[PDB]
Amino acid sequence: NITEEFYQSTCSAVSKGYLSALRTGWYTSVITIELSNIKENKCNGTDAKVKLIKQELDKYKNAVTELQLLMQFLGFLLGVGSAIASGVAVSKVLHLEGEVNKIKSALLSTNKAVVSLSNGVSVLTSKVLDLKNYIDKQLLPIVNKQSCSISNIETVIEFQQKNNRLLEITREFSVNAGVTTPVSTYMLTNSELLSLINDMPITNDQKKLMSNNVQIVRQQSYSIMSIIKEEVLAYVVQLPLYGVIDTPCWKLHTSPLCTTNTKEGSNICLTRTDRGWYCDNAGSVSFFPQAETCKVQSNRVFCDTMNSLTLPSEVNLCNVDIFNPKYDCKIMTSKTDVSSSVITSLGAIVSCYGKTKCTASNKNRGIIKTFSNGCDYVSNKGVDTVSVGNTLYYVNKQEGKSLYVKGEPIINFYDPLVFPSDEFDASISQVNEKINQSLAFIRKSD
Amino acid sequence: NITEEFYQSTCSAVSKGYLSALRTGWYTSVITIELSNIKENKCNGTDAKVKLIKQELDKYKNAVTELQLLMQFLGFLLGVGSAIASGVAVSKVLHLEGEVNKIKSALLSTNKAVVSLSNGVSVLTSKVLDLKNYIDKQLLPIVNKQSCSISNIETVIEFQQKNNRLLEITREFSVNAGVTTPVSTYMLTNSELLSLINDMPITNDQKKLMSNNVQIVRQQSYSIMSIIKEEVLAYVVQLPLYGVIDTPCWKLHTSPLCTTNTKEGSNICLTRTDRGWYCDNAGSVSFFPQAETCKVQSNRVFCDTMNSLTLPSEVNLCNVDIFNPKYDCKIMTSKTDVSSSVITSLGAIVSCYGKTKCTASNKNRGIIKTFSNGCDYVSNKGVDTVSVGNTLYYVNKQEGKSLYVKGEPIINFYDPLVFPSDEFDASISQVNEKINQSLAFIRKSDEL
Amino acid sequence: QNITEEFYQSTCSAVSKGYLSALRTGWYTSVITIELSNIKENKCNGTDAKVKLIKQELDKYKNAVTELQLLMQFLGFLLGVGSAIASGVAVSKVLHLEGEVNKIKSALLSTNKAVVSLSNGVSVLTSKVLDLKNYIDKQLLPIVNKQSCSISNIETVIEFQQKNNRLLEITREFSVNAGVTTPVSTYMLTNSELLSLINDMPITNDQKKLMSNNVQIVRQQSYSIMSIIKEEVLAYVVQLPLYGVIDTPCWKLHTSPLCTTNTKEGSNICLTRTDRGWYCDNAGSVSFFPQAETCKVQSNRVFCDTMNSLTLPSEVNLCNVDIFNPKYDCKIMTSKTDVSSSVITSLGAIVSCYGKTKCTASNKNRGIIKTFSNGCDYVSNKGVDTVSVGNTLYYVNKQEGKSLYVKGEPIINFYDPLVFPSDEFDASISQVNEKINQSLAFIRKSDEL
Ligand SMILES: [Zn+2]
Ligand SMILES: [Zn+2]
Ligand SMILES: [Zn+2]
Repeated sequence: NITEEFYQSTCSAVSKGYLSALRTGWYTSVITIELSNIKENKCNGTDAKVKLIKQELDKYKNAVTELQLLMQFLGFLLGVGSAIASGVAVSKVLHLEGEVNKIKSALLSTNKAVVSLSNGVSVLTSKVLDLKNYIDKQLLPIVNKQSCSISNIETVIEFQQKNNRLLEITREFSVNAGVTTPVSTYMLTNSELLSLINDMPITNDQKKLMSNNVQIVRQQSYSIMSIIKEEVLAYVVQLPLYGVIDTPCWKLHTSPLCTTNTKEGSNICLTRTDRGWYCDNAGSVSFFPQAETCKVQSNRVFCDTMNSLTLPSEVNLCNVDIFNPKYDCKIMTSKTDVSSSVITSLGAIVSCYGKTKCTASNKNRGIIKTFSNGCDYVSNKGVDTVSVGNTLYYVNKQEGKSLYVKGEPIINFYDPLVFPSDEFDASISQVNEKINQSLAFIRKSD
Repeated sequence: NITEEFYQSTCSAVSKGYLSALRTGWYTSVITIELSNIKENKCNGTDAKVKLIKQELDKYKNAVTELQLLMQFLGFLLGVGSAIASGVAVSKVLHLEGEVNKIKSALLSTNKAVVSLSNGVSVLTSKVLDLKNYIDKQLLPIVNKQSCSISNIETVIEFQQKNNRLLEITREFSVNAGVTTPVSTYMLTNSELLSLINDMPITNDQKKLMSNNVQIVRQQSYSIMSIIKEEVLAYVVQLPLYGVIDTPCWKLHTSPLCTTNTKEGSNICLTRTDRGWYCDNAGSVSFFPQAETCKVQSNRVFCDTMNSLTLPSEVNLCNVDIFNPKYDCKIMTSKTDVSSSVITSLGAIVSCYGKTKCTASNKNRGIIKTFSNGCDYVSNKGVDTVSVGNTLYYVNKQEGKSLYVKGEPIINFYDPLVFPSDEFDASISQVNEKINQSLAFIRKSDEL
Repeated sequence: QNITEEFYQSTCSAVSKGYLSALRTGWYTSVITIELSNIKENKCNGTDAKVKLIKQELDKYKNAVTELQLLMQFLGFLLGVGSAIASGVAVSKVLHLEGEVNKIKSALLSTNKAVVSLSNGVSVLTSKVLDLKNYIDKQLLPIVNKQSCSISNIETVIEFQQKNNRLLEITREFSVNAGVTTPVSTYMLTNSELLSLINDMPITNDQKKLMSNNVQIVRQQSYSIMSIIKEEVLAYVVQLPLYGVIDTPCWKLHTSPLCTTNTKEGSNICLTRTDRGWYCDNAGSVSFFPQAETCKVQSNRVFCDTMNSLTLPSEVNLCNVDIFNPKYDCKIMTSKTDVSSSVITSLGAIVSCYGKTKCTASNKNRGIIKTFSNGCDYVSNKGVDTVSVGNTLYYVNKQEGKSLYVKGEPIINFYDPLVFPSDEFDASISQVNEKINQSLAFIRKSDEL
């Protein structure tokens, strides 16, 4: 499964076992709730049974009215999308004349139908709740039969269950301005969402993937309010569809790499800034700089190409030889020699500088390693916690073998006299350019 | 309505049709809920009916006890406010010297009153729910009368219905350390919120705006737990008051602009960094750099002046002539020749460099444009998606005319040999000055 | 009543000193178990409303069980990367092993609290907070099979949905969060359950009293991790904060940009301290929190997380009293961006007013009572209620406490605008002096030659 390599030379680590599930595009469905506009109830009197049904009908009638009022490091390199552009684009089409009537007619006999909208796009539609028929054909008839003092108390409770979902939906949208993420259990129950996946135009491998991770799918989905014309409430559900699946993926962890002299100043530091998730797709490598935004379950990675850059395969060369000519690896430089630790998939990188106390501890044995100054690594095999200064990090206990690639720290090849100490997004070649400009200009004057 | 102007020379676009709704200050109201403190019911029984009221009384009593325990790019330029300082200042006034009795007696005859507090501040107070009369004078008498075994299952259900709102209010406060935003429908029902707007000392133009956008109003509001002394639960509701309405607003979109030469390295880049929302305000320009925090409904923009800078009107010149001397436009420079796209209101900016495949497609026609190297623009008229590398962007489909301003790319005026390639918040004049300073060391020393 | 604040005109910053520490230093993990019966498919034919509710509820419960089974299967950049739930998950991984539940299940059959040693050697406390099995299997279903699914008394169905309700919310929270919840809700751990868990935690009475009086903050620093529902047990891990540093001095540093105040629109020079945030001394060094948002304040106590800190030498305070001191090189950033702004402190407001901006401080009764000139100034929250900087209206904190004005000449006046390096995001006073010295030498040495 998962493995890990720590490169001592550039103070970074690569975890390799993972598999992709990249969100590549969107699927939009139209969800409808058929609900009825009720005429004024003539049930006077405060008989205890009566007050409950009148109160419940009133909660429903207000909820409809409430709904009517409501309808009226390198992250900076990424670029700016519009998360709900697709679903909103579908939502606006539903406003056109007799589009609801088409949807309404399509779901008249079943609860699922494919409708060709006026713009030509065919979308799945679902009737997930039928309060129109329940109220008009079961509840109100029982009220007239029993003259509003219901003999059988269970029918009012049967209504209260049906009505709660419409009340929770109207409560959520009252607070979200009609666009929510993740999509709630009231908007789409778990069984409904699983059912939409079976009917989506994707391979069984994709259907099986989504069905086994509905909670991830749910979190990557949007719920867009659309209309309440006629007797219908309609909102668009925007689902992620994963167009790239099961390609190899790897995560890069990076930490500052500094010289190890104890004197307070005069230390110089260097950090790889390309930390994040890498997944090769379609002959290229997709890079996700904010690895927090990617969600991992088992050994499969769900990222979103909205948060990616599309890079040449040669990026991989930065891990093995940072100075290679084929790709200019991104680095940052400073004189701030602060101690910290980065917990990786299968261990921990410890950048220990200055006078910091740095230790690795076992749950049973106590402290079992004290670090020297510099960037080092420890496997999660014998180690349970790592303590850097006053910070105690627990280590990941995911199983897998890690291997330490010894090497001379890269920072030793720079002398502090010509080293450019404020560069936030420089490269291997860019630092050399500033060194040669600085090494010639100072030398030439003498 | 809305329009959009794309400037090819500086690789940016401006969306212009919008109208402002700026949060300018706060309005604080006190919401009170009347509660009865219940003593431990000495009600034993293994009847399913009795167990139901006992569970409900216990659920209510714990909520009271739960509430009792509760008593004890250019974003960095912005500056730091204290969001709920106004509401907290009101809440603190409620803890001292029995101020609740004043509210409690003021709300004795109606459910709405204006109270002048110890500090002199007059605040609206509202009694939104009277659970005391139900519990102490209808329910518990029935319990002691029928020896805790309620005959009618409806009496227990009415209780759990009456009891429900207090339980959710206490839930929200339990999970948010007594400060919630947005303000929920349990905190303030939709009908209650519309009524408070009518009672606020603001214009009908302000009242009409808030009333038609409660879902935004709720999102810009805070609900602050204050006290539960003397059979009263009180919390402060902090509502936004919109002091600037209907002034022109425009959003600036920017993307990196790089040279298009074939050499893989040695390419140069330049990006405008003042992206964000600008709303003309009181003779100046209020700038909101983090456009996520602003909310747009139809063609109306709700922003928060807490997240703004107040700038001279001359800011606008960065859109028309970036090199003018009167205002120093902010930029960043690099050699990081990466491809990306920025989706605008009415189209998409495509920054396509290197060997990346960049295309814009229509839902019916397929691919309809292949982009060349450089920063270009596309209207959302015929285009539905834009694809940059392995990233597929859907374009915004709002109607409006977008307009293309031809121009020579600004970055071509620099030679790559003296270009300062790592400037994170530089300006037009600051970059010119570092080249000018670097041009001096060469000319005077070399010809020497 | 020990909260105070000092404003340093010299470097346009302010320090709030009265506070007390409560740092999360590590984690305590317990396993919470709920006893469940797996309900097999009911054979209820009939459309009587009573049957309709019973069947509706039984299917509602079965969905939750099925749903839960699906679940088993400035200076922030310097901080470093933790794994927040690595500890809780490590416990959760062990519970997946064959028959680890039986160890748990037998330990809690006679009481509701027991310590179980797992396969990996870890002894962890386990708690049974709810027994839904006995109601369903020995009270509800027997009545169903006896009365041929036609329930006589509607009270038993309302009894059921109430018994069933908590498990339904627990499964909802997990279903929407991919099995990891924070803060830990009252459905995950009721208020009395948590207070009881605190008593059994391996901590001092100072720690128990601290956590017991701030459960709502404890909840905000806790995680709840779904693990298993095998063989009539639902188990999830609750990850609780244990506060290893308590009642040590803490102070908040507020900083603002400091610029020259000349009338010329351009050509101004600026300078800002970047070490704003919360500071707490603990083990003879100073734990620094640059992201003051992650720290929560209740009255005079600061709840922070050592995961979001840097550990710095005690010499950091030297930056507050004499920024040019030799023992620590204070971090600052430099710019030419002459923008007006305001930073509200604990006991007042810093007003950095530059250019032509209208800057004002007002009282609720008197109206406008002070207009600021160009430069860095300060105002106490005593007489002042609001502060207006340009078109932004700031309300000031009204916490009681004395603030004091440390008069001094702004540091920015000691630099000449001609040699000032104006693009530095994390340089130091000495690093900038060195850039002045390298540039002052090239100009001085060239004139001699
Ligand atoms: Zn940890
Ligand atoms: Zn030029
Ligand atoms: Zn129990």
